Amino acid sequence: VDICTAKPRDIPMNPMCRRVWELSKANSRFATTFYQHLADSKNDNDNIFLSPLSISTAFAMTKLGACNDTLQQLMEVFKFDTISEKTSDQIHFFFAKLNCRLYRKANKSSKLVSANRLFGDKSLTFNETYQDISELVYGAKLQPLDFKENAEQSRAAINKWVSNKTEGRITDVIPSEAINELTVLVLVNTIYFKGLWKSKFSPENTRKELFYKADGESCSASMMYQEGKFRYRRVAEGTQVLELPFKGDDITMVLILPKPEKSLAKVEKELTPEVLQEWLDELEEMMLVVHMPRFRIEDGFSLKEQLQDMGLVDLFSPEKSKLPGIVAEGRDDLYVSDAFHKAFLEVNEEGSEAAASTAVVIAGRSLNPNRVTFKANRPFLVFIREVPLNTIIFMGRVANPCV
Ligand SMILES: *[C@@H]1O[C@H](CO)[C@@H](O[C@@H]2O[C@H](CO)[C@@H](O[C@@H]3O[C@H](CO)[C@@H](O)[C@H](O)[C@@H]3O)[C@H](O)[C@H]2NC(C)=O)[C@H](O)[C@H]1NC(C)=O
Ligand SMILES: *[C@@H]1O[C@H](CO)[C@@H](O[C@@H]2O[C@H](CO)[C@@H](O)[C@H](O)[C@H]2NC(C)=O)[C@H](O)[C@H]1NC(C)=O
Ligand SMILES: *[C@@H]1O[C@H](CO)[C@@H](O[C@@H]2O[C@H](CO)[C@@H](O)[C@H](O)[C@H]2NC(C)=O)[C@H](O)[C@H]1NC(C)=O
Repeated sequence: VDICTAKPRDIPMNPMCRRVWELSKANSRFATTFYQHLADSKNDNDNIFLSPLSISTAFAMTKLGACNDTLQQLMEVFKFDTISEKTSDQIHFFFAKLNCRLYRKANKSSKLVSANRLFGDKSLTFNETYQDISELVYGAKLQPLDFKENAEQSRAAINKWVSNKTEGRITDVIPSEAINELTVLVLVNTIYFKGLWKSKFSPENTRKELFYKADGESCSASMMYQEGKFRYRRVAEGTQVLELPFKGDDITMVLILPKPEKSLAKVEKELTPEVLQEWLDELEEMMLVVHMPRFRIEDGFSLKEQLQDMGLVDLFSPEKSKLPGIVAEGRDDLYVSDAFHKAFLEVNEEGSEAAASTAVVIAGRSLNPNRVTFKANRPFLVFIREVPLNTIIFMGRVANPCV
């Protein structure tokens, strides 16, 4: 039974505890709710970059061994309870279907790698059903590590493993000394994405240009430039929405650039899944001039603080946590010590994480003289989505791309 074959009865009942999917909707509700809270707590001159899909996946995996209020809190916070027909055992089934299509091994131009792992001290034993379904559905190993007597060796091992999965772009998922002898359970998760643009820019048309920060000042950015046929629409209150697809067309990049006058903080607060979905429905292929800067964002997270604040308390509490999928001789306080996530995105003329020099020659072209222009020389929102599945893979904000 592999992940694409798995049927509903292959994801078992629990211990005692085009078409648009229901799971994808739920994940997008988490994504905009989590993003808004994170952005509201951050200064407007800082870049944000995260993978909500990664976070959702990691915590769905973790709720296999959760129960009672711990499971209830999990289900609520990640908006899994919003999926109409109750059954919380059908979410693992939905993720099997989503993970099978997300992480294929087709020649699909883009590469999408999943790193999803729960690390427990060697004294803990993971239930056999928990291990089995985590492996099948999430491709996740419940990994024993010597935390008690080799804390730092484990941390280096954890960081080394995520490093191998991100091709050396993410080297420190766990920040220094965040793991010790008292660490019991650590959840680590990342998603790594490489892809070439469908319509690449040429480095010879890139040139230093001013970027206007939220503080009022300016800096020098490497502004890329090309002209071509892209899905676009100027929407409510002068906001420019632009989709730049990757080779294959299944993974695209959506940019949300507000007019000069309107603030990006105001757009971040208005952000909803249904406002975003109406914007995509208005987009139309159009011949336009594209100006967008080369940017590189590496944002690392320690999730407990914020997730607790949103209502995920029990899971991180020694008294309150209810995790019957994990067991330890003589211990009744098995809790998650922290959840670590780190995401990376480098965007150039070739695409996402491809650094090549593709010159471009366009012979005999003469475009409309009044064609629309898109110049991203002021903060904008970035969405990396999977079109067929209607899934927000990554999401972020480019508030300062300057060197
Ligand atoms: C980085 O992660 C990749 C996973 O894609 C690791 O590659 C895997 O490495 C193992 C060895 O550690 C390979 O297994 C080989 O199996 C044959 C079959 O018996 C055996 O004769 C070899 O001696 C070895 O055990 C495996 O093929 C390889 N690929 C996969 C898909 O698993 C890579 O090793 C990781 N980096 C480090 C430094 O570990
Ligand atoms: C995994 O969880 C199941 C419960 O869902 C545990 O099964 C219990 O096993 C003991 C004897 O093997 C029985 O007394 C209980 O009746 C079982 N419960 C059920 C509901 O079947 C299983 O032991 C757990 N795994 C570990 C490692 O303990
Ligand atoms: C966790 O929730 C389960 C319900 O799924 C509770 O189990 C109930 O326990 C009582 C007595 O122990 C039984 O009469 C019920 O039949 C059980 N289950 C159901 C389906 O109602 C459990 O008490 C809750 N609390 C803890 C700490 O485990």
